[PDB]
Amino acid sequence: PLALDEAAQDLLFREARTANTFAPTHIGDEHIEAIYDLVKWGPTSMNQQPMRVVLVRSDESRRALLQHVLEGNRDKVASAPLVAVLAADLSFPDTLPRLFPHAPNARHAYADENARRESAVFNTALQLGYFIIGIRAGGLAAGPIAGFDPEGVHKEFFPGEPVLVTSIVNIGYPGPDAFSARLPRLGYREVVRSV
Amino acid sequence: PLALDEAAQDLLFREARTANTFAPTHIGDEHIEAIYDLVKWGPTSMNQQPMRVVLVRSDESRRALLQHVLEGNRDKVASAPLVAVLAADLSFPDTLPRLFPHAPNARHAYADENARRESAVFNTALQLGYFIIGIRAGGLAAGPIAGFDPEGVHKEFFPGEPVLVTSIVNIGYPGPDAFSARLPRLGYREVVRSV
Ligand SMILES: Cc1cc2nc3c(=O)[nH]c(=O)nc-3n(C[C@H](O)[C@H](O)[C@H](O)COP(=O)(O)O)c2cc1C
Ligand SMILES: Cc1cc2nc3c(=O)[nH]c(=O)nc-3n(C[C@H](O)[C@H](O)[C@H](O)COP(=O)(O)O)c2cc1C
Repeated sequence: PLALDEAAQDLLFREARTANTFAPTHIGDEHIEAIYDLVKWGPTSMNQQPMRVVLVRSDESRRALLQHVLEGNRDKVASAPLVAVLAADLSFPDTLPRLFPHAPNARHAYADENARRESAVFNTALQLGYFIIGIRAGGLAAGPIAGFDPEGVHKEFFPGEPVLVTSIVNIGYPGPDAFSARLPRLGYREVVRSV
Repeated sequence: PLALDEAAQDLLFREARTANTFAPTHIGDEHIEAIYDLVKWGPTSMNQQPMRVVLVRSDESRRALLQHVLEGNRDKVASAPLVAVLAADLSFPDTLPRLFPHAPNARHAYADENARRESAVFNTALQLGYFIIGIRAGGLAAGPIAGFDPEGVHKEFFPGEPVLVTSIVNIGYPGPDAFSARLPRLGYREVVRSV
């Protein structure tokens, strides 16, 4: 009962895997633009789209990033031809007059700092979900990484900005032995119930 | 430079919209099963997949849900043939010996309650993004809802369970006048930069 055809199902989900090694082949800016142009449409609360991205391309910036990556993740991050650092824009409310223009008081739903931060991180995580699918849609492999120090990455790449660094995503064509055996997924009956 | 074909791009993102009205047509359990079977493969940190789902299908449960939904969202939530309530399993570390078996001490990364809650919510948000794409992959329309009282919903549908209710998703075939004009999206140059 799926409308999405099987080949698309395989590319995005069924045969898509997290890459642990990458080919060094350069990933072009035009490639990432095409991915963003596709998945920017994925919905966020009040269209608030708080995700901001820094493409850590140069060896210089990659070495600066690696000092904040846990040792067990440095192999992958160092070998990826492209690394995306995602941060949640804590000033997203200021964009709502133009992004959610028919509710002019929308920004004020987030006057509380905790509510603003929690909404920024939640919708940036939502967008990370879209982004992972978008990377796969671009024929590439995604290797998300949470084992890093967000404060150091903030100082390094977003100094003085009102953001919350949330994620690192290795992007590239897979290298040799990039994939380990698929791990378990919970059964439907363990996850879903009806009332 | 997208490997995903154009028809799939349109179904999942480019021509997919958030539905504000729904046809009453019943959505069967097998339909949701096919959707979960597809998007359960979407990756989460340490394979921790904390999303848990209650399908609020019956009128009885829907009325109980609606008391916790903000006035301005009751119209949508009441008319959807199916509503999914998403919660983050705060006890997900207990499942890691099984789900992330090659790292037996993984669960101790979440000894701290805030670290555990933040991880549960972040990865449930990731899974919500996959789930939205999956609902569209199933030929349906998704209508996510954040304007509700999470504690009230927890008491109704997850009483005494160690979860954090995070999101409501209206699911169905779209009704008449389900969609308004697409809103703006930030430019690539506003979201992404390189170093
Ligand atoms: C996490 C999330 C929460 C949302 N909560 C509400 C809500 O409470 N009320 C509402 O009317 N729409 C809600 N929406 C719908 C968004 O406003 C909508 O998806 C966004 O404006 C983009 O619209 P589009 O998908 O048609 O392009 C929510 C969307 C998301 C992603
Ligand atoms: C948010 C997130 C953070 C992750 N962080 C790490 C990490 O720090 N180190 C690592 O080796 N893998 C990391 N991963 C990869 C996950 O372990 C992996 O995606 C999961 O085990 C599923 O693998 P699969 O896509 O091949 O099925 C992360 C994945 C996600 C989604």
